[PDB]
Amino acid sequence: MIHLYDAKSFAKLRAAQYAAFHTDAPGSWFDHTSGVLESVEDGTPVLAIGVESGDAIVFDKNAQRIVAYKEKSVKAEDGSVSVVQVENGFMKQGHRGWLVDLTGELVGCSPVVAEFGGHRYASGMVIVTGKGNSGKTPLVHALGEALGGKDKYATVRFGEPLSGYNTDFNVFVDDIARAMLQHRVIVIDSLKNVIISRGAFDLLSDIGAMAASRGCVVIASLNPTSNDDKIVELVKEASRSNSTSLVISTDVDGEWQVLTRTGEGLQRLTHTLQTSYGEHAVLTIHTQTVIKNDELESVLRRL
Amino acid sequence: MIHLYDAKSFAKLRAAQYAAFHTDAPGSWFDHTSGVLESVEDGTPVLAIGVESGDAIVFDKNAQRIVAYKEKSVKAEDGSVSVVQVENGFMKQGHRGWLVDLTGELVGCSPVVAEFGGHRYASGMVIVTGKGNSGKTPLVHALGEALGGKDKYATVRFGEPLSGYNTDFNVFVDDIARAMLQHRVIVIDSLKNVIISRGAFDLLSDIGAMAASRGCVVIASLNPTDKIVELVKEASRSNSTSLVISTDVDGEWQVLTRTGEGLQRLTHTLQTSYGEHAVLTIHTQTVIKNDELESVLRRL
Amino acid sequence: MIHLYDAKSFAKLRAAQYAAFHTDAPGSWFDHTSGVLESVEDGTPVLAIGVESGDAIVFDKNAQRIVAYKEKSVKAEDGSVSVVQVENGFMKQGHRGWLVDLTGELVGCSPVVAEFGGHRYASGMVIVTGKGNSGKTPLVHALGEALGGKDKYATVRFGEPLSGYNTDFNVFVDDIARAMLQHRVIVIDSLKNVIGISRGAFDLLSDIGAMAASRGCVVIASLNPTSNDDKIVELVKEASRSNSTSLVISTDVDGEWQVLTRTGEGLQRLTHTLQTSYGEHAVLTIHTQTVIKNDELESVLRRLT
Amino acid sequence: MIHLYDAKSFAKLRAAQYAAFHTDAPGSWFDHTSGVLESVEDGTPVLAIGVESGDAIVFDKNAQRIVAYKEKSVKAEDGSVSVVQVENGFMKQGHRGWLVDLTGELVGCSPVVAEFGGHRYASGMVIVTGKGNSGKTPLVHALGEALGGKDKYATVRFGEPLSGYNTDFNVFVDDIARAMLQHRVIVIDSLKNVIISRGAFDLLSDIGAMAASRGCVVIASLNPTSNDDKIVELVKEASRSNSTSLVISTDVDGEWQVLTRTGEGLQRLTHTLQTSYGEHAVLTIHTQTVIKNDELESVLRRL
Amino acid sequence: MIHLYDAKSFAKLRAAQYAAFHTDAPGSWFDHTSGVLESVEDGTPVLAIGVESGDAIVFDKNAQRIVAYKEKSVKAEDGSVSVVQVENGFMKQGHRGWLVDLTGELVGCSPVVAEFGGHRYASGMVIVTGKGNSGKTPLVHALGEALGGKDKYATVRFGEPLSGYNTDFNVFVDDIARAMLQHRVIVIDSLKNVIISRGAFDLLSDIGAMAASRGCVVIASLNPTDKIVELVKEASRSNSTSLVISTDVDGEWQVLTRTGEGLQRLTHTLQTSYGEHAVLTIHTQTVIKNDELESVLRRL
Amino acid sequence: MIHLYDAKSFAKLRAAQYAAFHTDAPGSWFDHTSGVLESVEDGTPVLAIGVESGDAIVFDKNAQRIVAYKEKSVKAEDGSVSVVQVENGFMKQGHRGWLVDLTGELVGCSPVVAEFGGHRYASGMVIVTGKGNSGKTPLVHALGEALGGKDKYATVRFGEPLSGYNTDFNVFVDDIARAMLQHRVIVIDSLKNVIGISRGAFDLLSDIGAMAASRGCVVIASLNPTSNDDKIVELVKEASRSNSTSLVISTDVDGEWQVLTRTGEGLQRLTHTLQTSYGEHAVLTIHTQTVIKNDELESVLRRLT
Ligand SMILES: Nc1ncnc2c1ncn2[C@@H]1O[C@H](COP(=O)(O)CP(=O)(O)OP(=O)(O)O)[C@@H](O)[C@H]1O
Ligand SMILES: Nc1ncnc2c1ncn2[C@@H]1O[C@H](COP(=O)(O)CP(=O)(O)OP(=O)(O)O)[C@@H](O)[C@H]1O
Ligand SMILES: Nc1ncnc2c1ncn2[C@@H]1O[C@H](COP(=O)(O)CP(=O)(O)OP(=O)(O)O)[C@@H](O)[C@H]1O
Ligand SMILES: Nc1ncnc2c1ncn2[C@@H]1O[C@H](COP(=O)(O)CP(=O)(O)OP(=O)(O)O)[C@@H](O)[C@H]1O
Ligand SMILES: Nc1ncnc2c1ncn2[C@@H]1O[C@H](COP(=O)(O)CP(=O)(O)OP(=O)(O)O)[C@@H](O)[C@H]1O
Ligand SMILES: Nc1ncnc2c1ncn2[C@@H]1O[C@H](COP(=O)(O)CP(=O)(O)OP(=O)(O)O)[C@@H](O)[C@H]1O
Repeated sequence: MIHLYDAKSFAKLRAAQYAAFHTDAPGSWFDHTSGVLESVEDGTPVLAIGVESGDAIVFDKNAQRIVAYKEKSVKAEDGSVSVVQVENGFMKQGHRGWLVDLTGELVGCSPVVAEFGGHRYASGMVIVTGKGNSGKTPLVHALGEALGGKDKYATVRFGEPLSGYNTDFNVFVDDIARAMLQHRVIVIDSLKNVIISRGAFDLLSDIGAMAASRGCVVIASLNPTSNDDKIVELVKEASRSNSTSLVISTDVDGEWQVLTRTGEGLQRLTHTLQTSYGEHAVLTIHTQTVIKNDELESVLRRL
Repeated sequence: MIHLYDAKSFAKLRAAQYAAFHTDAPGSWFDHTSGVLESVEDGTPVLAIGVESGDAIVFDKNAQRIVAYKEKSVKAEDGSVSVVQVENGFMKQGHRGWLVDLTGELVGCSPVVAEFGGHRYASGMVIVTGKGNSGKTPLVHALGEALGGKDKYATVRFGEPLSGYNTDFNVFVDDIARAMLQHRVIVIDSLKNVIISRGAFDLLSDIGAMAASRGCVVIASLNPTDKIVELVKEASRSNSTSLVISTDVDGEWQVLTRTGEGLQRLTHTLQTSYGEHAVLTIHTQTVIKNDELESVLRRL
Repeated sequence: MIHLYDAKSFAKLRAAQYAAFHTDAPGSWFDHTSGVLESVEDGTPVLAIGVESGDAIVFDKNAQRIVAYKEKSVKAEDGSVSVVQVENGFMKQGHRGWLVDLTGELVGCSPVVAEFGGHRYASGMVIVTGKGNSGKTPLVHALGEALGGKDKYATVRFGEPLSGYNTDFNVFVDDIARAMLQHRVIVIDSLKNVIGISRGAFDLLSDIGAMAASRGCVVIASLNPTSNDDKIVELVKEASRSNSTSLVISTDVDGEWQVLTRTGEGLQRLTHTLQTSYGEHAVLTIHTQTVIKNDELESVLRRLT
Repeated sequence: MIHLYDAKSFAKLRAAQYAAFHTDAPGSWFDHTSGVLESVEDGTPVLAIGVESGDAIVFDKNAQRIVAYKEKSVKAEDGSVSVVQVENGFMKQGHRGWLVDLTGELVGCSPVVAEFGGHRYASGMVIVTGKGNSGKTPLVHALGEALGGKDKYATVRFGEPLSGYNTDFNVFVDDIARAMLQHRVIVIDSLKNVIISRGAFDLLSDIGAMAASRGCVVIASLNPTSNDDKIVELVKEASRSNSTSLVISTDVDGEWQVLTRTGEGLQRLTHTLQTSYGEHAVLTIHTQTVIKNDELESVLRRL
Repeated sequence: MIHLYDAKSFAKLRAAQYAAFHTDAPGSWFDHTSGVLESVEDGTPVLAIGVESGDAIVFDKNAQRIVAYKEKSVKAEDGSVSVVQVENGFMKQGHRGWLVDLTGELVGCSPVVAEFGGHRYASGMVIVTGKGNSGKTPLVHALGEALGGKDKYATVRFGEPLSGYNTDFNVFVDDIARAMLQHRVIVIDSLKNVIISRGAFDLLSDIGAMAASRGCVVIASLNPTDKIVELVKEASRSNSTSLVISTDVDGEWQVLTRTGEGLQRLTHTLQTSYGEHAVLTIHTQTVIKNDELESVLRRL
Repeated sequence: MIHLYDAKSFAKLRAAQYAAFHTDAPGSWFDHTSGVLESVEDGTPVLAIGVESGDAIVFDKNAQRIVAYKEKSVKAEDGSVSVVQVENGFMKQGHRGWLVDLTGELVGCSPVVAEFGGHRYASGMVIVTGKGNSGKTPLVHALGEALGGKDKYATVRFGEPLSGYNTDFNVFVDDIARAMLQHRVIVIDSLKNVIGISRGAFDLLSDIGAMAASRGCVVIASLNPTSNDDKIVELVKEASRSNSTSLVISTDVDGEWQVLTRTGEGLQRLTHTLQTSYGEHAVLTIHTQTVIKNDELESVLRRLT
């Protein structure tokens, strides 16, 4: 919905946004949105995600796909009406994203998902990318474990020529929806085959917002392989503006920079990570400064 | 509709256009068009806006979407017939834009929306863009508050990877229609994901006119993040009523304002600074030729 | 239809074409085609114009849109059959353009639409374009008034972020059809969003000049060559060079414009210079025969870069 | 249909092809094909031409469009079957081009259409093009009159912003079909708007063959306007390989080169034309050498 | 179908492939496949070829087009089922190419089609191309006559602005199917208009295999008249069984012949001259590596 | 499905992945997945592969195509539901790839398919490519024989102008499905026409490596990088780099090839050099662990220019 502001109510939002990343307990928002989802009466649609064609599939609170659902109009506070209808396993009426309000007046936030090694990490989508010899796949699994903390992280596998990997986009989005519905920390390996169909474009523009609203983090690997001049800009656009955070490799092997958006129209934070391999290629991450736009664009130009 | 002119009736229009920006009370036009919308008998379509596919959804005066509406033919003054029909939530007959006449003979104007810091600002669409370190999002919220004045401004959020942001274009246009139907000052953050579907092209070409006719202002951020750059330049140059663009110095912005159909564009400079929690404050008439304008556009 | 010629009948056509621009009374052709349209029995389709999709809408002599019309076959002189059918507000059979013969044997002309400041102006489409500081919008309104003369000119507004401007292409073509059906002098502001591409937009660019020249009316359209994208500027150049009957283009000096006029199908293009100035409330006033070769023409077009 | 050859029957074809251009009386072939068309029983389809969509409209011997026609299978000599069917004004079965055999064993010819100023001109399509100040429109009308000789030439008008000009492609092809069905010399002004829809591509590839088979000549103006690098190659391809003859302007105003294909796999002929204007811009053309491929490509590179 | 191999059965295939080009009598394979086609019971589909849309038309052994044919499932040796069905003149089920097995275990061959002037020529598709002043059309007719030998060659004409030339792709493929069904040596003039529709892409990828399986040769002219040049190079390099290309000297041509699946390509030089009425006469084993091959292709 | 991990269960997966390539018996995985397929009750869909249009055809355990199959919902361990439905010979519901779980918790592996000349080779797709004079076709047949070992290898032929070669994409994918369902070692000659693009072709390139690695079979495909068109060579590089489990590429010296093998999802790539020579009738014979970094890998890929 839309929101009205004056100087005073806008100042409050800014303070609340600052708290959502800087002072709230890590994982709080996820726990809150879990409660909201749990309170939804059983069978009610909560999440719609776009399939390859551009149509959408719909899930309930238990991550069960909804095949049929009678038309149902819900009137919001501001007067706006949201209608949801499902027929033959596809969304007839409604929109992509969260079908129940998980956020209320608390919008434009990057809810803190976890704290590791003295740094706070944001929910939403984290893209892991860059060039050089530093491996993406070992990093995303290390990050998934680290941000998981006490909790296990979920792995969605997609589009690699290895055993057990799904390569069908429609199964991929089904896995993602379920992961965001049930887990705080989610790893995607990889985002190469989405990088184009309507579903793929939708996913790139939707997933960051879906995750930030949930309070979960989606850690996606994206190897910038080809040199074709239009596709590299799509990698840069996904890295710059479709991701809540960016994790990018550097000139030195094992070393990564983390760039974190802290909130709608707020300054982006940067910190450096050191890593090393243990037995069987398991990577271990070793244990606040702002960044301007020219520094940001300088980092993007390494891709 | 079409309009006929001779020297005399054209001279009157020019005078009336000049007044609509320079001498009319700020917010007047919005208040007038509010009255026109309020006088529309209940259930009559007033606004149609294009969805992603290129079809259109239709709203009444209360910003309620119309699912069904019997065919209805209205004859204009010039003899042209406008037919409106809605079925299954979509426009069967009609056009995108305002479905009732908000303007009459008063066309080609940039109705003054507000006055702030000694400068008059135009209704229609304002695109906030540019490169460098000056932030777009804090500027649009500061501008929304400033032009709001006594009134609260409306915020439409779209296409950012942050909490509560809608990313579905069809919800986005629903929010916009409602905002223009009910509020004088409107902020859009951001216009990146529209920058391509039929709906997106329609919106870029429609929204400035929709807003200028209403007397409301739509302040939209557009971070120019490689040929599309021309689509950013075209949106900035010719699809926006005003342009707010960053400069070499951080916090400093130039405002370029179209004052009317075939009139000179005005320019003024804004200074800004941040307070607590990254809240931006804007500190408190010269014409610009085309070569100066194109020089400004070439910074994008 | 098609036309047969020998040396003699072709020479007559050339003479008649020369007269249609150089010696006929200004506005004559418009008055003649008005009479032809008026003689059409009521309800008969006269004009079809393409909408955004590429389908066509159809109008009668009174500029009323035709929703339904029984199939009807009309045999021309050369033996060619033109069938017209309309159903559910769209053309089922027929073609875009004039559905009745307004021209007969008199084809390939640029019928003189008006005379102003010692110069004759052609009917058809005039594109007003160019770069520099000289404003397009004030010029088209000044030209509309000047060529209007005793008559008011019609203004079609399209695709600007200002009050009352329609931005829907299908309403735009409805306005244009009505304008050409009822008025000799017509202003379009602006032609940017058609250059911004749909089937209707391509059709309009290729159709409108011929529609207007056949009517004897003039369509004065502004076209600001904004973007530097290398394919779109050629579409501006192509519209200026070959889809317009006349070209009005700005120069290095502010207020000064060159007018390039096609006088007839295989004929030399004429050029003259206009001076202008602003009065009160930004009202522009235009102040009061030489041929041009192709290399001079292409030289003029290369300023649109 | 297909044709079988040995050394001897192939040598005969070559001789017959040589005669069709060099020794046959000018206009002979047209008169012969007129007789063939006249002998077709009334109502039988003779010509199909593609409309904008790529569907085809069909005409009888009198240049009357056929709205409906029962399915009808005709067996050729070699065993090949040609089926023709028309329904709702469009071709259901059949092919684009001539629906009756106008040529028999006499194929690959450029039947002489006329003789003017000591030079023989070929039937088929002549494209008039080039850059510089020499006007295309006055040249095509002068050529139409000259090759017409005793006969009037037909003018098809298309795609110019002048009075009486049709701009609808479907009317354009209707005019062309009628012109080729009834007249030996045909002028098209202009071929700019076809230069893309299926109909336009079809027309460019079809018309030369349609005309050469009829023994009529189609003289089409084509101003090479824009500099866009793919469209100029389409102008070059139409000039080089879709036209039977090419008439192209030179460095000197009023002077034109004519390049004529004399037959399937035969040498191309070249000659120079001088012109001048009389009263009311009427152009007058003033009154055998072979050309190799490198000379031909050199001429094309002026476009 | 698929084939299984070990060292021994693979060695046999290689020997049989070598013989199919180097030692078998010229024209043998054509005569054998003629017998196979003749033994097909009347009305059974034998060949399917793609039309402009990408659908396929189907022919019987007599080169008669099949309008209707009941669904019919044939089980191959490896267990794979081939179903053929035709309805309303188009293939409902099946595949493009030969619908009856003409080859069996004998696959990957270039069956010798003829011997002329001391050189053996392969069946399949021969593309005649190149730049310079040496004419393509006279060469293909000379080659058609020479490889014909005692037999007349068939000429398919397509896409030239000359009398009697068909320009409709669907008639073109009908002519080709009939030619391959009934004749060993076939000339196509020209392959320019196919060089894009689904049918055209299909034909380029299908025809070489169709011809090599039949034991017939398709000699196609292709004048390389700006990126499509790669489509000409790809057709010349990998879609043709043999390549005949002009040289720096007029009348002189190089012939590059694939002798079999994964075998070395052979090269020889041809001299030609014109007689009366532009009739060309061709005057009367060395391997070539890949770098020499790519060097030849770079002249296009 | 999705998998949950902590440090400990992730460490186990890594160890199991290492074993799947380095210590398991060659061909083991194939034999295990054969058993899984054999235990599927008869008539149940096991494999779906995309045809030219982008629709999918479906096969049972015996490599028989399924024309019709009632809707059937199977619930996985994680709660995710997989529905399979076939009608009129095409997949109505389901996904491309394996329709039964062949892998369980054992994912991200490169199951060892064979051992030859002191080197272990991975299952999945091997692309054989490169420039220079070293022949692709003789190499793939030599590799098929060598990795076959005691077993015959299957040959799928596609898109060459030689006798008996199928050129229809829909037959090609039918052959491939059957090959992977019944044989451990599979040769494809060639992969040029799929790079020559339809939905089916794009699907196949992105699907086949995973299909094969999951089965424990190896698909050895030749891919001659012919044309110099700048977008198509990147599609060859992308297929070689990221769509293939292993890469076999020719070198400056004739007969010599480099083999680059992915050992597992987040693991180091291995490299070794092969020498070859021809015997009688052009039969190629291959003569009888070092890791490679990314910059060395990209250096190898840049030879395909
Ligand atoms: N123990 C170890 N030591 C050093 N480097 C290692 C390593 N284990 C893995 N790596 C590196 O990690 C990389 C593997 O991950 P990535 O390259 O980022 C994605 P990928 O597995 O190559 O799939 P892709 O084909 O989609 O790129 C390898 O290039 C390898 O060099
Ligand atoms: N207190 C403060 N002091 C200085 N700069 C600040 C600030 N708060 C925010 N900014 C600047 O404002 C910018 C944020 O606004 P935008 O220009 O719209 C980029 P964004 O919206 O965050 O990402 P996007 O371009 O993907 O939408 C940042 O570049 C940041 O440097
Ligand atoms: N009184 C006056 N004196 C000098 N110049 C004037 C003027 N009134 C108008 N102009 C000039 O006329 C121009 C307006 O016309 P144009 O710029 O050519 C098209 P536009 O109406 O601005 O729409 P566009 O900019 O979206 O294309 C202004 O840029 C201004 O410089
Ligand atoms: N009497 C005359 N003397 C010299 N040149 C003449 C002439 N009459 C006509 N011309 C030339 O002939 C040309 C007109 O024909 P063309 O340019 O070849 C096609 P066009 O009429 O310009 O339509 P186009 O817009 O499609 O190009 C003019 O450029 C003109 O210079
Ligand atoms: N008697 C002769 N002496 C020398 N050259 C001859 C000849 N007869 C024909 N030629 C050459 O053969 C060529 C004709 O064959 P092609 O190379 O196929 C070109 P085309 O088929 O005529 O046009 P196209 O490329 O548009 O198909 C001409 O270039 C001509 O110079
Ligand atoms: N006995 C032998 N000695 C040396 N080289 C041989 C050989 N047998 C085959 N070759 C080489 O192997 C090559 C054949 O394989 P490739 O060229 O790599 C693919 P192809 O089978 O030719 O199909 P393509 O050319 O359409 O891609 C020949 O070019 C030849 O040089």
